[PDB]
Amino acid sequence: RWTVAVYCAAAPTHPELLELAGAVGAAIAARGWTLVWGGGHVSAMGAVSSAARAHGGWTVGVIPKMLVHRELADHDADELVVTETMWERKQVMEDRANAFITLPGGVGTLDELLDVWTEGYLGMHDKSIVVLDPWGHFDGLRAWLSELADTGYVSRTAMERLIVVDNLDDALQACAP
Amino acid sequence: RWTVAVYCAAAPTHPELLELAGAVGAAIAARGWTLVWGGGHVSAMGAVSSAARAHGGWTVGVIPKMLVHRELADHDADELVVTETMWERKQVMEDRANAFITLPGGVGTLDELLDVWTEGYLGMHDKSIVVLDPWGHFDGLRAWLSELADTGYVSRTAMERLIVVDNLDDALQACAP
Ligand SMILES: Nc1ncnc2c1ncn2[C@@H]1O[C@H](COP(=O)(O)O)[C@@H](O)[C@H]1O
Ligand SMILES: Nc1ncnc2c1ncn2[C@@H]1O[C@H](COP(=O)(O)O)[C@@H](O)[C@H]1O
Repeated sequence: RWTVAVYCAAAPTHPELLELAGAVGAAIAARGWTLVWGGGHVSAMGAVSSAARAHGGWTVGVIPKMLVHRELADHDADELVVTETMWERKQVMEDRANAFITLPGGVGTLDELLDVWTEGYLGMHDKSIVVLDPWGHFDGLRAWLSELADTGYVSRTAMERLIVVDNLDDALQACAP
Repeated sequence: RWTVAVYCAAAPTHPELLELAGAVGAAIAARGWTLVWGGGHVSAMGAVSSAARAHGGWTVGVIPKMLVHRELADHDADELVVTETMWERKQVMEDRANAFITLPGGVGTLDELLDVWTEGYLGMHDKSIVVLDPWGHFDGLRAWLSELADTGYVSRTAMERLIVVDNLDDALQACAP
C-alpha cells in the first residue's frame, strides 16, 4: 500500500548521487513500501528503481510517451505507465504517491518538486514533501526561497510545507505513514 | 494574432510589480498582440489584463475550476478558459502563446516558468522563454542554476533557452515574431 515517489536526476552520473539514489531505493523497498518514479533507467532514476527492485520492492514507473527513448523507459518496472503528455506524468505520480522524496537534480527534478509543492501549498493534498540533501546541493535554492519568504513572495505556510533533511534516516521518518 | 503569455504574482502587496505588469500589458496590446494570463483581476494578474484591455488588446485568461474564486476570475476577459485541472491550465497557456514573459512572483509563477522551460529545451516547442527582471528578483535562482551547470546537472542547451533581460524593451524584442 504505502507509496513513496522519488524525484531525481535523469542526466548526469556523479557516483555520490547514484549511491544516494541506490540507498534510497533499497531503504524504501525494505519497509514494504512501493516506489513511484519517472520510469526511466537513466542516471539517478535507474539507480533508485533498479536498487528498489533488487531489494524486493514494487516499482511503478511513470514516463511521457515523448521521453521513452531519451530516458530509457524501464519495462522491468512492476507496472509501467506511458502518459500522452508531460503534465499527465506528474499528475499520475502525485496521485499514486503517499509521500515524496526529492534528491539532487536539475531543472526537471525542480519542476517535479514545484508541481507537488504548489498543489500541496494550495491545499490540494495532505502528503509529506521531503528533500534529501546531504551535501548542500540545494543550499543556493533555499537561500533564495528564504529571501522570497522574507520579502513576501512565498508564504510562511508554504515554506513549512517543505521538509529538508541531510540524512536518509530522517527522510524516511518524515515519509512514514 | 501573435500571442504572448505573461506569468506574474496573484498574491498582492507589491507596488513596483503592479506598475511593471501594467507596462507589460500595455506594451503587448499596443503592438497588436493578444495577451494570455492566469485569468485573475487582482494584483499583478489584474494589472496586466486591464492594461492590455485599456490599449484595446485582446485578452485570453486561463484558470482551473478550483481557482476561479480564490484568484478571482476576470469576467471582462475577452475569452475565459476555465480548465478542469491545474495541469490543464499550463497546457492551454503554452499552446495558445507564441512567446512567454515571466515576471517576479512566488512558487506558482516559478512552477509555470519551469514548466514551459522544460517543455521547451526537451523539444516540444521552439517558443522563446523570457524572464523580465529589472530588479534582480531572480538573482539567487540564477547564481544557483549556474552552479548546477558548472557541475553538470543542467545542460548548456537548457540555460540558453532561458532568456533573462533587465528591461521591458529587450523582453518584447525577444518575444517578437
Ligand atoms: N514538465 C515536466 N513534466 C514531467 N516531467 C518532467 C518535466 N520536466 C522535467 N521532468 C523530468 O525531470 C527529469 C529531468 O532530470 P534533471 O533535469 O536532470 O533534473 C526527467 O525525469 C524528466 O522526465
Ligand atoms: N501547478 C501550477 N500550475 C500552473 N499554475 C500554477 C500552479 N501553481 C500555481 N500556479 C499559479 O501561478 C500564479 C502565481 O502564483 P504565485 O507566484 O505563487 O503567487 C498563480 O496564478 C497561481 O495560481
